[PDB]
Amino acid sequence: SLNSTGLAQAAINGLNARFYESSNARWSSDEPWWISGVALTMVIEYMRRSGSKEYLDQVEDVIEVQRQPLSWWPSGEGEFRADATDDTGWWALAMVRMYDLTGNEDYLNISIKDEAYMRQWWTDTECGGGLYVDIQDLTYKNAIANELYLKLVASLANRAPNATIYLDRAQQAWTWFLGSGMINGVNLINDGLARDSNTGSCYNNRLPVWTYNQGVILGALVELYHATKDESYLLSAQAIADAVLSPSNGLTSSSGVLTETCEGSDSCNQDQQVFKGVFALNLAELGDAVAGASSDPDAGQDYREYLDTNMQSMYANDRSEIVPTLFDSSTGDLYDVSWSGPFRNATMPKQASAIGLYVANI
Ligand SMILES: N[C@@H]1[C@@H](O)[C@H](O)[C@@H](CO)O[C@@H]1O
Repeated sequence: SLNSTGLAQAAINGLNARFYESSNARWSSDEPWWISGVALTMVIEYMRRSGSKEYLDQVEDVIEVQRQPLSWWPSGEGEFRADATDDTGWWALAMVRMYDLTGNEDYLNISIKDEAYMRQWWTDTECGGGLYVDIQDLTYKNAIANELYLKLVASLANRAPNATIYLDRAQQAWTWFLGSGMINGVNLINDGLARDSNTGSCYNNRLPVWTYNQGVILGALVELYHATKDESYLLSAQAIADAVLSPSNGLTSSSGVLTETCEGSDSCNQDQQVFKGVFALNLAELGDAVAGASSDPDAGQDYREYLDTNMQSMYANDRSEIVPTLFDSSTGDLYDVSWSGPFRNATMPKQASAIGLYVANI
């Protein structure tokens, strides 16, 4: 059969062999900085799920260098506080993951500083809540920045000392998200909100449905369930996941393979190339929560079967290996954007999205 642990390591080795820069403690400086944060999350989650620790030294190096004041946003004063609330959000959740792996309180402190940073741009005056993504411009309250924040306050509600304040924030934040209108008629989440030019009211902008906007929200609801023991959060998360798995919604193909909307026109940019892996990692978190919340042995079987179906299609149609030489003994696997389509090239976001699918099957 297929061993996801050995393939996750092979995919991580291909990511490092092709894109890691030892002189910068970062993957691919030519790619968005926040995707290096997603990459660290995939590697941390691999170690936590496989019990390994082979990349712990490398990961600790990345944190030490990237936690310094960013050259393009010095006013953030480091600790992953950047010029966009979602850029900060990806690194903050990675620090929550590292705290889960190591138990070192230093990493939890970074998440606490990041929560207080992002909360600065939550306003009740526009759309009745939510935070902005563009710290400099302050014109867009989108879905991904509010999903990252919601999963951050919900995670702190289970780990931080002053857990009650964080639980109140998460409960008020989910209530705003649910009532914002970003969740549409088929329980899928569009990109963000638009504002009426005359009334000041906000509404679903009907922008595309991206896969990672259906995943981060699942992990936030799992943390909310863990902090309240209320299964109502799991049932809402299961409705969002079921809509993704339904082939009638255009995100799951007739073969059962997850497909970004940009794959048909072959126009997935550097951001969209990483989306699918973020969903698969969060879906596996939902499945673990569903299987434990009930005694039925088939609990969460559809989510595990879905991840297994997608792992096999990527393995067979999207794989390519690096050429070993007489000098470089580097080995591993490379992957493209389509988890069923052909392999043409490999980019760091595509590779990080592929790691997440294997780690979701561990
Ligand atoms: N600050 C922006 C982010 O909001 C955005 O997500 C990335 C995308 O590349 O570019 C910049 O870093």
